[PDB]
Amino acid sequence: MTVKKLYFIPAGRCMLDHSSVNSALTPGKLLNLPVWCYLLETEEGPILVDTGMPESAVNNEGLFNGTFVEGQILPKMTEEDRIVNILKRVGYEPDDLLYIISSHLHWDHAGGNGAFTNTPIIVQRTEYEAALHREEYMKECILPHLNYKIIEGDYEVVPGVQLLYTPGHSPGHQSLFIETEQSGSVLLTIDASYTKENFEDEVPFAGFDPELALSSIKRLKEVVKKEKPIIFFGHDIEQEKSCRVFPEYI
Ligand SMILES: [Zn+2]
Ligand SMILES: [Zn+2]
Repeated sequence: MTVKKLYFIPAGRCMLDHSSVNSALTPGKLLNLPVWCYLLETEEGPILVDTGMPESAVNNEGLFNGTFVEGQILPKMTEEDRIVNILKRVGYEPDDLLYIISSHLHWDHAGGNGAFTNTPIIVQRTEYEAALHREEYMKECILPHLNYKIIEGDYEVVPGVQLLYTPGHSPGHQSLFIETEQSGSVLLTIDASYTKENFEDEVPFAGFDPELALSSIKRLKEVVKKEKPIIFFGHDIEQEKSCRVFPEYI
């Protein structure tokens, strides 16, 4: 009826311009932001939420040189941050997992998806379809022959694990509402808000459709008023300071 453990697992980092967390801002200063994956230990088995950055980012800050985001995005990833290595340390191999949940298919959330060729990968149909053609999607993030479990809208993965459709930051972005044994209700916004102020204060941030992102935030706020969860944001360096991370769980 509840998830036994929820682990916050650091998966490397990334430098972005600060206008990414506040659209109104003028570019110049850099921000070293956390990249996260999460692992859920459940009665039915372990579930991994997101898979970190692509192998091409390892020891390669200059990954995006040449492209349309040169200098605006610098991955900070070492060999330890490869998702397979992360799992090996938590104590699993890819084929051990019950499901992978892709919040969305941006490079910092699905770069490791290719490592999982048997596990069903739960992703929104609108995200998948967008990844097939929009330019912000890397080939590592859409590989054609993985075992996708394509869903549309809200969805219960296993008891205590609910996906909430929250498009806007990307066309098919989804957040998680989790009931854990130790903490009760937890809302993982993922990138439906990078920071606490994108959420509470509705400050605009990096995204595909800000009108949609705002209505997804208002939808999450209705949920919060009802369930009163503890809430964790997608890329928030102030909140990161106090987050209990692996090997602690919540
Ligand atoms: Zn994203
Ligand atoms: Zn992200």
